Amino acid sequence: TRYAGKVVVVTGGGRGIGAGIVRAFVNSGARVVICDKDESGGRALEQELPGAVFILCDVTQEDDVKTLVSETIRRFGRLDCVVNNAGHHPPPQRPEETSAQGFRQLLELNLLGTYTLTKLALPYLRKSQGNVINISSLVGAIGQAQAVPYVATKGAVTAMTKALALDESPYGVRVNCISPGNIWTPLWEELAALMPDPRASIREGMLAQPLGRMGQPAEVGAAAVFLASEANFCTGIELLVTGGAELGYGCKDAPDI
Amino acid sequence: TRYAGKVVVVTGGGRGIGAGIVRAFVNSGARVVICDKDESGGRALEQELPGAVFILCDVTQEDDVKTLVSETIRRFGRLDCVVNNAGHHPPPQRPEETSAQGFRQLLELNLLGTYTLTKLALPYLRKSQGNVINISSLVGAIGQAQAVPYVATKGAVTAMTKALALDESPYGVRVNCISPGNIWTPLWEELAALMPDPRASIREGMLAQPLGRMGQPAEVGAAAVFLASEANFCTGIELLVTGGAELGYGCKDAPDI
Amino acid sequence: TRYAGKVVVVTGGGRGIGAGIVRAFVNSGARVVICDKDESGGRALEQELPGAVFILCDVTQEDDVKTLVSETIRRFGRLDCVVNNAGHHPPPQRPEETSAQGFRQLLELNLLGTYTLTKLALPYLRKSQGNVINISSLVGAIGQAQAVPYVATKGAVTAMTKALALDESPYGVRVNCISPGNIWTPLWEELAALMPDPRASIREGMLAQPLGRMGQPAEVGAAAVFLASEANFCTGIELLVTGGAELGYGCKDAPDI
Amino acid sequence: TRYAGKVVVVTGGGRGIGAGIVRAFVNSGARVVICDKDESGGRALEQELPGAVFILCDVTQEDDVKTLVSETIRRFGRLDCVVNNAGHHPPPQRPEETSAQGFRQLLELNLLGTYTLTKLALPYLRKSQGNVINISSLVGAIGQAQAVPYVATKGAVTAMTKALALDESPYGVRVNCISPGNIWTPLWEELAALMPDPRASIREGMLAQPLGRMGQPAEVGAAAVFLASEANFCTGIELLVTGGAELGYGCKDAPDI
Ligand SMILES: NC(=O)c1ccc[n+]([C@@H]2O[C@H](COP(=O)([O-])OP(=O)(O)OC[C@H]3O[C@@H](n4cnc5c(N)ncnc54)[C@H](O)[C@@H]3O)[C@@H](O)[C@H]2O)c1
Ligand SMILES: NC(=O)c1ccc[n+]([C@@H]2O[C@H](COP(=O)([O-])OP(=O)(O)OC[C@H]3O[C@@H](n4cnc5c(N)ncnc54)[C@H](O)[C@@H]3O)[C@@H](O)[C@H]2O)c1
Ligand SMILES: NC(=O)c1ccc[n+]([C@@H]2O[C@H](COP(=O)([O-])OP(=O)(O)OC[C@H]3O[C@@H](n4cnc5c(N)ncnc54)[C@H](O)[C@@H]3O)[C@@H](O)[C@H]2O)c1
Ligand SMILES: NC(=O)c1ccc[n+]([C@@H]2O[C@H](COP(=O)([O-])OP(=O)(O)OC[C@H]3O[C@@H](n4cnc5c(N)ncnc54)[C@H](O)[C@@H]3O)[C@@H](O)[C@H]2O)c1
Ligand SMILES: O=C(c1ccc(F)c(O)c1)c1cccc(-c2ccc(O)c(O)c2)n1
Ligand SMILES: O=C(c1ccc(F)c(O)c1)c1cccc(-c2ccc(O)c(O)c2)n1
Ligand SMILES: O=C(c1ccc(F)c(O)c1)c1cccc(-c2ccc(O)c(O)c2)n1
Ligand SMILES: O=C(c1ccc(F)c(O)c1)c1cccc(-c2ccc(O)c(O)c2)n1
Ligand SMILES: OC[C@H]1O[C@@H](O)[C@H](O)[C@@H](O)[C@@H]1O
Ligand SMILES: OC[C@H]1O[C@@H](O)[C@H](O)[C@@H](O)[C@@H]1O
Ligand SMILES: OC[C@H]1O[C@@H](O)[C@H](O)[C@@H](O)[C@@H]1O
Ligand SMILES: OC[C@H]1O[C@@H](O)[C@H](O)[C@@H](O)[C@@H]1O
Ligand code: NA
Ligand code: NA
Ligand code: NA
Ligand code: NA
Repeated sequence: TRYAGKVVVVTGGGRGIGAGIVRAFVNSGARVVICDKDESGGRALEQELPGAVFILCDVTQEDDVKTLVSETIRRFGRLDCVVNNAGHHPPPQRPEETSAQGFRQLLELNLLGTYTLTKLALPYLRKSQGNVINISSLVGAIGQAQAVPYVATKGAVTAMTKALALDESPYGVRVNCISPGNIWTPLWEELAALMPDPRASIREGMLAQPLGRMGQPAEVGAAAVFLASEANFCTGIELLVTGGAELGYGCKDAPDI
Repeated sequence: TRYAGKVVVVTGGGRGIGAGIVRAFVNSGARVVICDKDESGGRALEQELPGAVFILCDVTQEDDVKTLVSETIRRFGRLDCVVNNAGHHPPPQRPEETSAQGFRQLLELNLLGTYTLTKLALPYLRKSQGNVINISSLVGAIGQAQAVPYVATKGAVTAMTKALALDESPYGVRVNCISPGNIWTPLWEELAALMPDPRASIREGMLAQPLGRMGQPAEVGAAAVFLASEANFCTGIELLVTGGAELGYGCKDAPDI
Repeated sequence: TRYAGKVVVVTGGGRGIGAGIVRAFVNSGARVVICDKDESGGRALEQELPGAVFILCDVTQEDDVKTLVSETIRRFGRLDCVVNNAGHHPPPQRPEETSAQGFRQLLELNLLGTYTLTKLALPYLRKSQGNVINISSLVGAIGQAQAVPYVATKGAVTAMTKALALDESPYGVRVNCISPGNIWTPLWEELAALMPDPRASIREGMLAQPLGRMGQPAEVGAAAVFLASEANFCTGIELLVTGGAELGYGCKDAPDI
Repeated sequence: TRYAGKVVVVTGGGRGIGAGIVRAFVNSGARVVICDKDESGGRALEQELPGAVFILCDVTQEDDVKTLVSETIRRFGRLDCVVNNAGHHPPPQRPEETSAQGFRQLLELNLLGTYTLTKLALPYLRKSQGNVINISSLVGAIGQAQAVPYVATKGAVTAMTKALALDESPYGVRVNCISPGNIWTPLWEELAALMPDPRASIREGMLAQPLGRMGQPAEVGAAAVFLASEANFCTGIELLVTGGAELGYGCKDAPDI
C-alpha cells in the first residue's frame, strides 16, 4: 500500500537491477511500465506480475521514448515516478584502448537516455508532484580502473541529478539518485565470464565490500521505493547502496619513495 | 509489519526528531524504548503509543545507559536497533565566545553519549544482526556559522559512524547515520525565540532549502525505518534529509578583490 | 624556478582562467603552449610572454589536437603537463529549454575535448612522469540552477579525473582537477551582460562566497602550478578554488509544510 | 621568498609531518616557531634551521599555549599562520576495547588542542590577515578499521575547519585543512613495530595507495606552504594528500548473500 495508486516507469527493467526495481514497486502497490530494448526478460515479467506491463523502448531513440510516455499516459492516466536505470558497463578497457566514438555512444545510453525520458516525463510529474530516480554508480564518486568512459557517464548522472533537483524544486518534483556498488546482475556475470579467471573476478568483487558479498537488485529496489514514497524532504541526494565499499583503506626500496 | 517483532531504543525520544522516530518505528510494528533525560514528553508518549515505553536516562551518565540497556533486555528479550538522537545545538556563538569547557560538555552529549550507548548495545545487536542509526547533521559536512563546537561534534558523529561500520561489518551489524538539515522541532522554535527577529529567523531557515520549507520529524523517522528495515546492503552511509540545502549557490570595488 | 625546464600545454589559454594559468606557469619558469580556437587573446599573450607561444587549435577537432601535440613535441622536445581549461557555460537555461543536441555539443567541448588531448598527450607524459590538470567546476559537485547540461559535463570531468588517475598511477602520471567557483572572467562578464540587471547579477555572484568577492584567474593559476610542481603525492584530487561558496547555509503557512 | 617576512607556528613540529612542515616554511622564507611537548627533536631542529626556534609546549595545557602565543609575539612581533599538526594515533583497538576515558583524552589532543591554539592566535591572525591550517586525516572522511576514537577526532577537525572558515571569513582569515593518508613518519614506524608482522604491515600500508608508496612529510609541508602563501581564494577546503588511497575499489555461497 506504500505507493498504491501510483504509476512508475522503469527503464531497462527487463533484468538485473531494473527488474528488482520493477518488483519492488509492484509489491508497494504501484502500476509499473517496464521499458527495455530487449523483449525477452520484460515480456516475461509482464506475464508474471499483475501490476506491470512491458513497452519495447530503446532510450537512445527519441521517438521510442516519446511513445513510451504517451502510451503510459494513455493506458494509466498519470505518471508519478521515472526510474532511469537503463545503462551499460563496457568490458574493462585501458584508456588508450577507448575511443571518442565509443565514449559518445556510452554517453548516449547512460546519460542522454536518462535526460530524454526525464524531459518528456517532467510535465506529467509536475501534475502529480512526482519524482525522478536516476541509477548512477558509486564509481562516479570514487573512480574505477579501466573504465574512463563509464565513470565519466556516472559522474555526469549524479551531477545532473543535483542540477535538475534545483530546477524542479519550485514545482514540487524531487530528483534523486541511487549509486549502487557491486550488485550481482546478468551484466556482472557477463563481464566476469570474459575475465581470465571468472571465479577469481567474482571473488574479488565480493571482497571489495566490508559486508563480504555483492548487493541484490531487490536491495536497490527497496531504496528506490523509499525515495519515491517516503523521502518527501529528500531532493538531489545520492543514496549509496554499496555494502561499504567506499569505506576505509584497501588494496589499491624506501616506504615513501 | 515492516519491522514487526523488533525492539528499538531511541535516545532523546521525548520530543522533536526523536519523537518522530519513535512514532515511525511504532507504526512499523516495532516495540520502542523511549530514552530521555526529561520526563514530560516521553511519559506522555508512552501513554499514547501502545508499542512504546519510557525509561528515564541521561545519555551522559554511564550508569543510566547501562540500566537502559539492561532494562530493555529484561523487559523485551532482544535489541535490534539503537537510534542515537539525543543531542543539543547551543545558541549561536561567535568562536571567541565559546569555551573549551563548553565544547567538552557538548562533546559529552552529542558524541560520547552516542558512543556509550552503542558500545553497551553492541553485544545484543550482534546476537540479533541489528543495526545502529546515528542522528548527525548536514552541518557536520558543510559547516555552519556561529557553531564551532556543534559542527565539530557532528563531524565526529558522521566519521565515527563510518569507522564503526568497518569494525562491525564482520559481525553483520550495520552502522549508518542520518544528517538532517533544518527540521522544525522545539529546539528550532526555542533558538528562534532568542533571536532579535524570531519570525525573520524562521523565514530564513525555511528559505535555506530549495524546497522552501523546513523538514518534519516524521520525515527523519521514515528515513530511520528505511535504514533499519530495508537497507540491508547499506553500512557507513550518511543519509541526507535536508530539503536540498546543500545544493547550488546561495547568499553566503572590483568584483574579484 | 619551481617548474623550470618543463613544457606545459594550456587549452583555452587566450583569456580568462586559461590566460591566468598560462601566466602562472611562465612565472614558474615553464615554457607554455597556448591553445585557443580564437586568435585574438592568445596571439597577444604570445607576444607579451617570452616563455609562451600560441597554437590555433579547436579542442573539438581531433586533427587540430593531434597537430597541437605533434607541434609541441617538435618545437620543445618534451611535454610535462596538460591543463584542460577550454570550456563554456551557456546562458542560464531552464531544463525544458535545453536540447539533447545542445547537450551533445557542450559535452564535445567540456568533456570530450579534455579526453582527446589527454589521450594524445599521455604517451609523452609517461616519458616525462608528467601530469594532467583538468579545470572542472564546483557546480559539478553541488549543482547549479538553470544549467543541467553544464553541470553534467563538469560532474563527468571530475569523475573522469579520478578514473584516469587510477589507470595512470602505475606509470607515475598524476591526474588532478581544479574546481573553481565564481571567477571573474570575460565569460562571467558576458553572461552577466545578458541578465535583466547585470549589476545585480554580479553582486549576487560576489555574495555567493563567504569571502565576499569572486576569484581571480591568477588564483586558479597558482593552484595549477602547485598541482604540477609540488603535489607529488596528490592524484585524483579535486582542488576547490571557490571562496567558500560550498560552506554553510544560504538563500536557496506552517514552517514545515 | 614565497612566504618571506611571515611568522608561522607549527605544533608537534619536532618530528614527522610537523618537522616536514617546519622545513617547508623555513625554505619559503618564513620564521617558524616549533612547538612540541618533547624537547629532543624540536631542539635539534632549532639548532639546524636558522629561521626556526623551539618552544616547549603541550597543546593540551592551556597555559602552555597562552605562553606559546605570547612568546611568539614578544619575539617576532606578528603571527601569520598557525599549523595545528600535533596529534596521535593510538594502536589499533577494537571498539569494545576502547574507553570513554581514552576517547576523551584523544579528543583533548587531536581536537581541543587545535581549538585552543586557534582561539588564542585568532586576534593576531586578524591583524595580519593570516590563516589557519589544520592537519586532519583522510580517515576522518572515509573511516578506518580499529580506530573509532581517532576517526571521530579527525572528522571533528575537518568539520570544525569549515565552521571556523565561515566565522572568520568577514575578517579575511582563511581556515583550511590538509587530510594526509599514509605518511611515513616515526608514528607509522612505531605502530608498525607493534604489529605481528611489521614488514607486512608496512607493505600493506604502501599498497593502500595507487601510487604504491606512502607519502613524505615534505609533501604535506609543500601543501601547507601552498595553503598559507598562494591559496588566497581557498577557505574551508580539505586538501587531500593521500596518494589516491580513496579512489576505486580495493580489498575491504551465492555471490550476493
Ligand atoms: N551491476 C552493478 O554492479 C551496477 C553497479 C552500479 C550501477 N549499476 C547501474 O545499474 C543499471 C543496471 O545495471 P545492471 O547490472 O542491472 O545491468 P544489466 O545489463 O543486467 O541490465 C540492464 C538492462 O537495461 C536494458 N537496456 C540496455 N540498454 C538499453 C536501452 N538503450 N534502452 C532500454 N533498455 C536498455 C538491458 O536490455 C537490460 O535489460 C545501469 O545503469 C548500471 O550502470 C550497476
Ligand atoms: N532540529 C534540527 O534542525 C536538527 C537538524 C540536524 C540535526 N539535528 C539533531 O537531531 C537531534 C534532535 O534534535 P531536535 O531538534 O529534535 O532537538 P530537541 O531539543 O527538540 O529534542 C531533543 C531531545 O533530546 C533530549 N535530550 C537532551 N539531552 C539528553 C540527554 N543527555 N539524555 C537524554 N535525552 C536527552 C531532550 O530532552 C529532548 O527530548 C539532535 O542530535 C540534533 O543535533 C537537529
Ligand atoms: N568563470 C568561472 O566562474 C568558472 C567557474 C568554474 C569553472 N570554470 C571553467 O573554467 C574554464 C575557463 O572559463 P572562463 O571563465 O575562463 O571562460 P572564458 O570564456 O573567459 O575563456 C575560455 C577560453 O577558452 C577558449 N575556448 C573555447 N572553446 C574552445 C575550443 N573549442 N577550443 C579551444 N579553446 C576554446 C575561448 O576562446 C577562451 O579563450 C571553463 O572550463 C569553465 O567551465 C569557470
Ligand atoms: N603519519 C600518518 O600517516 C598520518 C596520516 C594522516 C594524518 N596524520 C596526522 O599528522 C599529525 C602528525 O602525525 P605524525 O605521523 O607526524 O606523528 P608523530 O608521532 O611522528 O609526530 C607527532 C609530533 O607531535 C608531538 N606531540 C604529540 N602530542 C603533543 C602535544 N600534546 N603537544 C605538543 N606536541 C605534541 C610529538 O611529540 C611529535 O613530535 C597528527 O595530527 C596525525 O594525526 C598522520
Ligand atoms: O558493471 C560493473 C560495475 C561494477 C561496479 C560498479 F559500481 C558499477 O557501476 C558497474 C562490473 C561488473 C563486473 C566487473 C566490473 C569491472 C571489473 C574490473 C574493472 O577494471 C572494471 O572496469 C570493471 N564491473
Ligand atoms: O538546531 C539548529 C540546527 C539547524 C540546522 C542544523 F543542520 C542543525 O544540525 C541544527 C538551529 C535551530 C535554529 C537556529 C539555528 C542557527 C541559526 C543561526 C546560526 O548562526 C546558528 O549557529 C544556528 N540552528
Ligand atoms: O560561467 C559561469 C559559472 C559560474 C560558476 C561556476 F562554478 C561555473 O562553473 C561557471 C557563470 C557566469 C555568470 C553567471 C552564471 C550563472 C548565473 C545564474 C544561473 O542560473 C546560471 O546557470 C549561471 N554562471
Ligand atoms: O597513524 C597512522 C595513520 C594511518 C593513516 C592515516 F590516515 C592516519 O590519519 C593515521 C597509522 C600508522 C600505522 C598503522 C596504522 C593502522 C593500521 C591498522 C589499523 O587497523 C589502524 O587502525 C591503524 N595507522
Ligand atoms: O545473473 C546473476 C543474478 O542476476 C540477478 O538480476 C538475478 O536476480 C539473479 O537471479 C541472478 O543470480
Ligand atoms: O515545536 C515545533 C514543532 O516541533 C515538532 O517536533 C512537532 O511535531 C510540531 O508539532 C511542532 O510544531
Ligand atoms: O573580464 C573580466 C576579467 O577577466 C579576467 O580574465 C581579467 O584578468 C580581468 O582583467 C577582467 O577584469
Ligand atoms: O621514521 C620514519 C620516517 O619519519 C620521517 O619523519 C623522516 O623524515 C624519515 O627520515 C624517516 O624515515
Ligand atoms: Na502484468
Ligand atoms: Na505505551
Ligand atoms: Na612569447
Ligand atoms: Na634556529
